[PDB]
Amino acid sequence: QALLRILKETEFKKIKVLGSGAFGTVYKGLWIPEGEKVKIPVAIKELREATSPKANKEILDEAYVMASVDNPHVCRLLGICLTTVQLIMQLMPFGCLLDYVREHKDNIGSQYLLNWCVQIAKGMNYLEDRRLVHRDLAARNVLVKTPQHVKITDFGLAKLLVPIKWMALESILHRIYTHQSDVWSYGVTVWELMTFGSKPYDGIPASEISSILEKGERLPQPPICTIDVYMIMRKCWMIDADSRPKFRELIIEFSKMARDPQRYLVIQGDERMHLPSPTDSNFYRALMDEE
Amino acid sequence: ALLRILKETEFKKIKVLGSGAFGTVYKGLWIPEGEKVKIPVAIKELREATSPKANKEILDEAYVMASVDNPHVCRLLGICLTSTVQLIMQLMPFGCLLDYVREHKDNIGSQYLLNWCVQIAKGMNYLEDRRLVHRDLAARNVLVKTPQHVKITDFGLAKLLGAEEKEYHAKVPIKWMALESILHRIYTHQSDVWSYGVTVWELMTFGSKPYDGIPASEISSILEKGERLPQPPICTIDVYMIMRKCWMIDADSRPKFRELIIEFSKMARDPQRYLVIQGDERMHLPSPTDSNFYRALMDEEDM
Ligand SMILES: CSc1nc(-c2ccnc(NC(C)=O)c2)c(-c2cccc(NC(=O)c3cccc4c3NC(=O)c3ccccc3N4)c2)[nH]1
Repeated sequence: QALLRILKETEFKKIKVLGSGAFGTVYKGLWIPEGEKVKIPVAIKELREATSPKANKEILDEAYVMASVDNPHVCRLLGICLTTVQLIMQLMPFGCLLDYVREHKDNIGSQYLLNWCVQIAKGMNYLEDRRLVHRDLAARNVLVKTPQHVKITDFGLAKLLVPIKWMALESILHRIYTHQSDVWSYGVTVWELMTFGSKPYDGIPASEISSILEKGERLPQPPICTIDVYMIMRKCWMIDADSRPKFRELIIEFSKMARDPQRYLVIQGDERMHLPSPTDSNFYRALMDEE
Repeated sequence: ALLRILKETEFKKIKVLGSGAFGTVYKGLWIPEGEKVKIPVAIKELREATSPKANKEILDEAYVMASVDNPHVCRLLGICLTSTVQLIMQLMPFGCLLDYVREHKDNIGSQYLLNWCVQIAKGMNYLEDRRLVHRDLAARNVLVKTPQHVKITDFGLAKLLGAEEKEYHAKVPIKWMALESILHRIYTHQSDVWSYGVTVWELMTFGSKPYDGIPASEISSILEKGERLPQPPICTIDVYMIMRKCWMIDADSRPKFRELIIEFSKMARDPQRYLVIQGDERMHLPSPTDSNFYRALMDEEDM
């Protein structure tokens, strides 16, 4: 309850737009704490359709759970303004991972890609441990805090609100959403990362996707992926939800691959491709990522 | 690895924030190599050094400034050794504590004031434990990360830059320095406790100027004659007594920072018994909701 700060329209303002969607619009904004002469940058999501006070009470009820996620790889809702639903969180200068890997296409070392896989599996394992089903995991829903530090956002938004190309078969046919359907989605998100942001099933129309999944077609092996990595993606997309890896197992498998990334990803340029470096990491961290 | 050497090409000064005797502070933007993002930072471009020092001696002293690891001391993050010496640190949008107590004059609750004394003493007690001496502690060299959280800054810069001889009579923080330091240029952890006493007096007077109307060149003499700063109106004698012990001529009789931490922590637990402030019961103490929001937004540091 003290993890979510209820804001009033007069103590913050939107300053510039960053991104949009069906959900709502994303703004860089400024928080002006009462009685102070400072303007603190925030990110703000304004939802598309406002609604009644009864719907606001439902949103606030869910916002109290979102405010309670404490994990380095999941975004925490910080504040809310009920006008008309504005969600406030920490501003990330880097935007979303999908855009990041498109902008940096073919310029990303194997070390980063697998660390992002690890971190996203950690974030999803956390949600599962908290009994939260995301229902829309995708590269567009992972935000970049620093190139070394990514965070899942917008878990539960699909519920309070249709990405068919990311959904488990059982979720298309029967609107069944579990943590194991989130594992199917995780697999599509790793595919996104490994193709530097390609659209999944980019020909196929969404209404025909369930058809080809039953025929046993799956997204193809991305050029840079060794068979080891494509094996893991293919398990994420088995028909029997319970045959799919657990998020805890994905952390372990991807963590082992990230101790030797050039073995599992074959990337032209990789040896001299930028990695972390303790000096830069301390720097990013001290400047803007002390968590 | 604790200190990033920067090239001039990867940052830019954007707006000046304020000027001191040691240099001017700018808000600037870092641009990491290979990225299209601008990361806000603070840049202090240093004034000319009197002691004329080699680029390497600087580096050896910047590495020590980069090693301070404490919630209540600012760490040097990076350095540019070009035509000037430019220090890069994390941007503190609130500015310094001196400006802040001036701006919120008579609008600050005793719980805040005493908590700031705790945190500053915790900051100095860490530097003592590392066997480091600040030399220029003052309200102007305490930064506000959040109203709940202050940090000592500019550590090391007094050693770094030195001072011409004429500056010792008119820079040299004469009115904050122990008598030994003014006379013999001794600097110890106990002369730091003198500056801390003055710093505390700055806070309790909401930023008044110490010994206002006395020329700095005569501070020497009045201290020997036994004049000290007067009791600020909001201080009970408990608080004033501690400040007076900090200014004893005998450096060994002044309190230790570790003792100051306990004493002020105790006063912090019953703050209306030790500071008398009109309307203190209507002063904002920060609710857990508010503190959590500051911390998650701007202050994710350890404690
Ligand atoms: C995908 S695009 C994007 N980018 C950003 C962003 C953020 C920071 N910096 C940047 N920087 C740059 C340069 O772009 C961008 C944001 C954003 C901005 C503000 C807030 C939020 N999220 C939340 O509040 C939130 C947090 C947790 C879970 C959910 C959340 N939301 C919901 O609606 C929701 C509603 C009901 C039930 C569940 C929900 N789920 C997301 N969105």
